[PDB]
Amino acid sequence: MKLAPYILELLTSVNRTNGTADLLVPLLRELAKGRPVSRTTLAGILDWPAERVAAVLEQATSTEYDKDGNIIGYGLTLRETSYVFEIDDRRLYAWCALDTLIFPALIGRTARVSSHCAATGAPVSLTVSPSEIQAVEPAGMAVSLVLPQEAADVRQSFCCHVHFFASVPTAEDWASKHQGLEGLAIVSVHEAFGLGQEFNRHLLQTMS
Repeated sequence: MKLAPYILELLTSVNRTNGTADLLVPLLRELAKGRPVSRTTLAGILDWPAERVAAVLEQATSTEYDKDGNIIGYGLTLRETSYVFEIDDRRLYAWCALDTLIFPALIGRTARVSSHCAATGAPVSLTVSPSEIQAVEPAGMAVSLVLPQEAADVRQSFCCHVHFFASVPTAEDWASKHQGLEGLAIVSVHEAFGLGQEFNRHLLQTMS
């Protein structure tokens, strides 16, 4: 499957609001330490005015905060989800399957990723490094993709439809019952990883 439409709409979703791409990688690296991240901490890391950080974050409507207004989730999160993203001894989480494949290159770490098949509840796991995936269990693991939508909550529009599956046939069965999803497509986790690599490549270009 040619994945250019997915890559294209994901980059567009990140390059839509100026600065977002430039705040993403530093914030992911900081969240990776496993503690909440203050806006003030972030502003210093980026060397931005606070108002610039705030404007970008306000545009990112799915961003997760704790009781202190600290950032605790943006793709990578401290708040439990179905996608477990373990770096070092530290259990973090991701908003969706494709997140888990993308972040390790962006944060320069190897993650032990685990979840369950969205069609059958079967456990799935794999090791994701900046350059490759290993220990893919089961070997035929698949991922669902949908097309990001322009004026749409990213987590509700994209992330919550982007799952792991035990296999491509299992995933395709599931897919046939959900054709109402825009640009719904099933790919192998290898193809999804490749998609993530093209996204990351392009992202690092658009940064300043």
